[PDB]
Amino acid sequence: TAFVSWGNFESFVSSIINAIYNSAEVDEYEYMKLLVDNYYSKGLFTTVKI
Amino acid sequence: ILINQTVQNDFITSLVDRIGLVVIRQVSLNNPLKKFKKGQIPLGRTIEEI
Amino acid sequence: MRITFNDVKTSLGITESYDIVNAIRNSQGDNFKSYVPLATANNVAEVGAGILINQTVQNDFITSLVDRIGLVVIRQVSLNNPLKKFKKGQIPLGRTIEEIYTDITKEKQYDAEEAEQKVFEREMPNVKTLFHERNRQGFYHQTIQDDSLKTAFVSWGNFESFVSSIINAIYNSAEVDEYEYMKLLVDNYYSKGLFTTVKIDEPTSSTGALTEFVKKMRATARKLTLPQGSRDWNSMAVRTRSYMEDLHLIIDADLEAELDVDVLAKAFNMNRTDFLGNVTVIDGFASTGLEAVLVDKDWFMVYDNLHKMETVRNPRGLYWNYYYHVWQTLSVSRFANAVAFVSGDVPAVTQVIVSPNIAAVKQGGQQQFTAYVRATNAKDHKVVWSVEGGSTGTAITGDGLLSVSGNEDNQLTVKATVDIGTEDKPKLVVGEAVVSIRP
Amino acid sequence: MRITFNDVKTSLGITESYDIVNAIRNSQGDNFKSYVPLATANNVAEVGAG
Amino acid sequence: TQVIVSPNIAAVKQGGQQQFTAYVRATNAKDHKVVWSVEGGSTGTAITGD
Repeated sequence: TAFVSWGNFESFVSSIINAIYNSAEVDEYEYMKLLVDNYYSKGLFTTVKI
Repeated sequence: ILINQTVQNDFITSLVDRIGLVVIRQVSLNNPLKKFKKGQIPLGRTIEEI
Repeated sequence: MRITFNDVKTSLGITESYDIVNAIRNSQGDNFKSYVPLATANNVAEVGAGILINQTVQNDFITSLVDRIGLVVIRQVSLNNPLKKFKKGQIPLGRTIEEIYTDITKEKQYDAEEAEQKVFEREMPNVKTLFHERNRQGFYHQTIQDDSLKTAFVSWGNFESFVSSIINAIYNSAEVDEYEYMKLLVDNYYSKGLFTTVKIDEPTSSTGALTEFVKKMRATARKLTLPQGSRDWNSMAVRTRSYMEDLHLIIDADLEAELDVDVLAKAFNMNRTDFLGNVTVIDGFASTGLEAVLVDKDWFMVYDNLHKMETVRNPRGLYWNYYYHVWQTLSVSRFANAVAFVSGDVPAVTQVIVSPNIAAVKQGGQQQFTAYVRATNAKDHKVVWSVEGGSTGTAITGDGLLSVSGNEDNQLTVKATVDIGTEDKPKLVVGEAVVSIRP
Repeated sequence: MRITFNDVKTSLGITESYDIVNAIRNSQGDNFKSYVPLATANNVAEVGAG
Repeated sequence: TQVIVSPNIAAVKQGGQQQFTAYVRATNAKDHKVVWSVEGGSTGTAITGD
């Protein structure tokens, strides 16, 4: 009842579907960055002073 | 306008102004750190490096 | 786990009238003398109307064996509503329906002198809009255990018959409820006073009450089907015209039986005295005075949005759950003719219609309002005009001219009131309109 | 330019000889018994008039 | 003429509830009102006016 065109309806539901994959990619990137942050926090890097 | 309201036509008060154009915003997000992934592990939980 | 009932008598909810078992034995030359020769009449009268609750009965010969059930019959019915020809198509997308009508204007006298300085004056057309939205959403739920039902049967055919009856009950209920909703539409329309009421209970002069209702319906149909039209048959007080082939008359079974006995029988060439519109017979309306309703084909504005059926299975409880979802919008059009034939004591004035039902004026503008009183009698009733919501300086004259003060910002309501009751017992019929202020 | 209405009663000048909702709710064996099983009867009586 | 209760036979639990419908067979058009009662005898079991 919120739409008038079947094309718009399908586009909206497809966007809803793609939101899941977008969130998954964002979370994976954040996890991979957290890996480096944790490695630095535990002090296992070779530190070079600047 | 965050929340819209019904507006009557200026010439005729009985008629209400309609919605002309509807646009759907689409976005696709990836992660730069995708090339650093290895293969799959169907069975098991532990990886040993020697 | 044992569901059992005790101390249940044959006459559970029976209110006897004259105790025929005593009447037969006390009859001396009465109308019951024919039943005296009967011997087992007492046993027949004890259980001749059936037994609501069963109980095990031992046979007369040996008090150890148990009488058995020797016949099982299952009754099934198919029901469908007759008011399906009044339904429109489907609405796949959207919720609201807009209906726009343009009325006629008023004539002005030719005057070149006044024509000097108002060549570019604006005359707003008299248009009206009506909105209809979806209002019915529902579903029917039924569960089938189809494992505990096997202990109540001894054959593999009665089980399937019972299952089929259970399945068909959902569709029967759906049809019945659709019919009830479509009848409730008419009942609510009559309750709100939006019909045009015609009294058919009065005699012609002294004894011409045999065909008075026939004459009234024929005359009403003829005057609704007029080339020039009229504004006395719709709740919007708008000049409109109907057509004979588009007029549908829903009558009562009592009215049909009265007609085809007191008119169509003792009359030659009954094509000149039969009903005019397309006749549909129902059981009877819920209103006290309603007897028949004559409407236009476009009066009904009912649409359907959803009709679906979905099933689920619970394996832990071992049953099937059935859902039947029905979504519909049920509305009527106020721009179509609508006459209700009544026979009771209706009020003198039905309702008052204000022709401009919506207005938008500025702080220095003026508005003109017109009132139509749907009086059921020949008497004339005066109309009192009032305005509410104004701060100060906003007044409306007795003619219906509303003026707005130059310094205010509020939503005004204009009310036209007709008093039909006597002194110390007022009965007010009010028609109101909404006015907005544009700064 | 922009004219709006804040809130308008659903009746708006409708005078009822009797209240159908109340008649349906408070009834025993009358002609309104058939309307009791209906679920959206109140909504239909409120909106279906137009 | 008579009064008919739609569920003639019922089985309920100690914490359950039951709904009953009454149909009155009236030979005239006059309306009638019906009173509900229970003669189970247990304290705490009660039937409302509906």
